[PDB]
Amino acid sequence: TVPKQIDIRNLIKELRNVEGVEEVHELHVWQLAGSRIIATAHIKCEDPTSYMEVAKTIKDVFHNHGIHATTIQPEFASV
Amino acid sequence: QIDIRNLIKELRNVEGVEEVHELHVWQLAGSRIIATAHIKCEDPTSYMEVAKTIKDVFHNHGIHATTIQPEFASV
Amino acid sequence: QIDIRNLIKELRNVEGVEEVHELHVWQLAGSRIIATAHIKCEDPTSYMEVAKTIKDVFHNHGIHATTIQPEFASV
Amino acid sequence: QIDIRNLIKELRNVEGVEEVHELHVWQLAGSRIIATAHIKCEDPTSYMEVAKTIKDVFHNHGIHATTIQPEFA
Amino acid sequence: VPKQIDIRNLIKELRNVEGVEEVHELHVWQLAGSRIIATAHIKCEDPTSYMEVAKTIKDVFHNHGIHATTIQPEFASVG
Amino acid sequence: IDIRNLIKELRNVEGVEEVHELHVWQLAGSRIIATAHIKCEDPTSYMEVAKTIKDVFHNHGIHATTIQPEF
Ligand SMILES: [Zn+2]
Ligand SMILES: [Zn+2]
Ligand SMILES: [Zn+2]
Ligand SMILES: [Zn+2]
Ligand SMILES: [Zn+2]
Ligand SMILES: [Zn+2]
Ligand SMILES: [Zn+2]
Repeated sequence: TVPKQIDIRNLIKELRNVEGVEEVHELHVWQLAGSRIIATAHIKCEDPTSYMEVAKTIKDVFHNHGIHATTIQPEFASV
Repeated sequence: QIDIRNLIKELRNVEGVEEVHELHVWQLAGSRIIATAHIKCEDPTSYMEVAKTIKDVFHNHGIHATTIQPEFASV
Repeated sequence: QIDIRNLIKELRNVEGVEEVHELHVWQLAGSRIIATAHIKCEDPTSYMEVAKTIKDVFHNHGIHATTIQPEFASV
Repeated sequence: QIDIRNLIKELRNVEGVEEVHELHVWQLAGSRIIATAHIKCEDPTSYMEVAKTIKDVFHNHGIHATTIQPEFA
Repeated sequence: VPKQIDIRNLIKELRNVEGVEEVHELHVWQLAGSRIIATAHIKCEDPTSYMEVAKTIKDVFHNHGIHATTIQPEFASVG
Repeated sequence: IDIRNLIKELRNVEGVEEVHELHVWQLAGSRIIATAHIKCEDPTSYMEVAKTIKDVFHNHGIHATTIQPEF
């Protein structure tokens, strides 16, 4: 039941590559017992509206690595 | 052992918060308590303000690393 | 829309520039190249100081017409 | 799709906006519309006040991604 | 005649510290007689998180032989 | 610039309990940077005095600063 943090190749690159994603930090990928991988990340975006637009794309990036449960914290640009 | 019961009540209590799910509070490390949650809100208006309040709630419970995913109905 | 190699690297390399995003370079009819970017600095004062350097970076690539949105850590 | 001419009028019409130039609206592939503009105000303080309104003006025209260069007197 | 250096990976290692939300304005200077000093701005969730991560950051610098640092903390929240 | 007057003005700022490790550097292309460690009551006081400190430096033409608070 004790989770172990793994390091998926290219994941952060693909995330940084998503249109609308201005920066990525605090990416964590965990192996829960019984094969279930989850991930969290903080993502910088222009504003709340842009986040709504890119949330799906981000989730797809994770889904491409077989990851179905994510928690993404958006942080927003500050003029 | 945390006080998850009280924590989730206070989180549900924050103005702008319509619903809270996928709350996880971890202290797996030799130390450092982390928390994640998903939070439903009507729309992005005052999101900055509601994010801050949520973060405060966690801080008041000694939780200082958090990742909060908002889900918005509208806007 | 073009892709100028090294441009974003050179921009990120300018002293006082904390971050660059949303860089876009356009070719208007077969001649006039325009560029737009968001640029993070410490604060408004730092931005004023580095604006000329940033403009030079663009100028070194033949770009004379820019639209720059400054974003700030502080102030 | 949109109307640049009406858009610029609405932008110039925002209280505190002293001048709008270099307004461009781009259609990127896959439906994504971007807009850039230079906008003059009296000073930084006035700009902060009108920034939100400007963003709304763009939003009202279905434009979600903007780059705005403020200029001052 | 002091000069800026670029220690490889340093900003990566700093950004990699758990609880670091952002690093900017990193400067590493070579002072005469071999003495390397460093400055940085480091963003954290709040004061409490910063106290926890300050030691780790100091270690990161120490691993590169750097003993004298001036680190400006920036917080998402005061509290 | 004048380090001596600068340090006086900094020590003079309300909330600043002590100042050490003040350095002012000239980077190429005219850009002056300054760093300092400052003793202050607590995080809240620091937020209040950060702006004042920044102003003090700005008054001397210094636009980029790194200030390390010690509480
Ligand atoms: Zn959810
Ligand atoms: Zn931006
Ligand atoms: Zn202009
Ligand atoms: Zn973050
Ligand atoms: Zn900073
Ligand atoms: Zn040592
Ligand atoms: Zn000290």
